[PDB]
Amino acid sequence: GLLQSEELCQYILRTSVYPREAGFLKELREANESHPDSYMSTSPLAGQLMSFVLKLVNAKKTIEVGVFTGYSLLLTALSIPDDGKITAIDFDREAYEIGLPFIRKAGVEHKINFIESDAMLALDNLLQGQESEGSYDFGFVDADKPNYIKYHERLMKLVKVGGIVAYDNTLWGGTVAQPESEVPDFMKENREAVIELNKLLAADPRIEIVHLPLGDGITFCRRLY
Amino acid sequence: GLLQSEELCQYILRTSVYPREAGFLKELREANESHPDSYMSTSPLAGQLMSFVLKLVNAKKTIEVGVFTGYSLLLTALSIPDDGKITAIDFDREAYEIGLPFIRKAGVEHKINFIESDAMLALDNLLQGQESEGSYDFGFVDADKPNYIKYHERLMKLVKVGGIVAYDNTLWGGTVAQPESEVPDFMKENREAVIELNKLLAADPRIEIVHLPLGDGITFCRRLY
Ligand SMILES: Nc1ncnc2c1ncn2[C@@H]1O[C@H](CSCC[C@H](N)C(=O)O)[C@@H](O)[C@H]1O
Ligand SMILES: Nc1ncnc2c1ncn2[C@@H]1O[C@H](CSCC[C@H](N)C(=O)O)[C@@H](O)[C@H]1O
Ligand SMILES: [Ca+2]
Ligand SMILES: [Ca+2]
Ligand SMILES: [Ca+2]
Repeated sequence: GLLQSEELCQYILRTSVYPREAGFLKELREANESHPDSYMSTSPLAGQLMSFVLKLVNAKKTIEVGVFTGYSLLLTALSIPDDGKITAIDFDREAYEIGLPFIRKAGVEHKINFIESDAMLALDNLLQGQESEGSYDFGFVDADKPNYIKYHERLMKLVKVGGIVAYDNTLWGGTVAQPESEVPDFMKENREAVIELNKLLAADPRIEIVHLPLGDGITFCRRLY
Repeated sequence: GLLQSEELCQYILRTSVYPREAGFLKELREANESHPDSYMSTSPLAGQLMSFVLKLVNAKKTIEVGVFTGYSLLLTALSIPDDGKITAIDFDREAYEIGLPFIRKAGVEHKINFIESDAMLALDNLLQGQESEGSYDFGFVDADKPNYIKYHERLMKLVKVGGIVAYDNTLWGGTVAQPESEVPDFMKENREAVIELNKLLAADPRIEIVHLPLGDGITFCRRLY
């Protein structure tokens, strides 16, 4: 992982994360384990900060791009009020169906609008008309990393001024800091994409940011205008 | 408690932290280098999250326990509105005086009430105030680690419902996750103090928490009732 030791990571999770993690999330996280790409599920530690932030801002309307088996989606639904509404976009319905049973048992399916679609199409479609633009309290971008910069353009219209946009995987295995020659071939494409995204966000005068080493790296942005 | 490599840490600092850090904070950081215990100055990355949270909640009235040469104090002062008011407590005025010229250059001394006192004494005097309870938006506890549990008792009374209390050094050099036999003698007292503090915060029904590996570990709490 990103910390000095796996033991340190496990200490944080056991001490402060797992005891406060909803039972349904645990259940989903366990179901997820049987998936061949289980590693894609959102870090429970990153999730804990997402929850904290959602509650701090009393987020009610949110959007998630990249749902997979549903851990961040369920965490978000559990964090927001009973009347909260989430727009959840992914082109993989099969993966969503792995976490859906836990979303149902948790009593929060009513909060979720799952949109099975290419993400760019879905986001641009939402930006037609007036009911979506500037309406979201919080956005989570966790889909295909080479498209993050393009998603940022849309999220910065979808999320209201003063709202939050978070990007996952912004340290990409630590590889973004390493000399390129040390990096396995399979990691290079997203390494490049994430480096470019990080530079963009750090420079963007339209946001305040915090780039955190939680899970695989997560960056929270507040929209200034 | 830190990251897998110095390279990764320096990447985050240079890419996302230092370019957005206030000039006067850098100045203070440089002055701090001359103090024999300079290592006690707050991590700029933890600071960047502190600023983010402070702005997110529109904190105006804050309290800091453990000032040293002033990095977190100045960061807080720059984060809150012009009419913001900070109660800043430390028994070492000499260290405060190292940061004070930068606080003055920044034009924020007027926000700060520096109390040169034992921390528990200052907090208990504050609490004799008939209207002190629930008056603070944000507290930062960064003094002597064996007293963190007692400080929490006080901070839970001083900070408003929905307010935030943060504790620094909640991973104590990573030692909290190591068997005691692998830890230097001089680190053992605070290792145990922080282990117990973390257990207390994790189990406290009055708060929601997030325990983060930024700097030496920082835990943010939100008071629920
Ligand atoms: N162009 C695209 N449009 C929509 N979804 C996409 C996409 N490219 C990749 N994805 C989706 O992005 C997801 C990345 S993994 C998302 C992880 C999820 N947040 C969790 O907590 O489990 C995958 O489910 C994948 O199907
Ligand atoms: N019992 C006590 N009462 C008041 N201050 C105390 C104390 N024990 C330790 N301290 C103070 O706690 C501080 C810890 S270091 C504080 C670091 C500071 N937040 C920064 O960013 O620079 C020291 O300055 C020390 O003098
Ligand atoms: Ca992810
Ligand atoms: Ca002096
Ligand atoms: Ca400290």
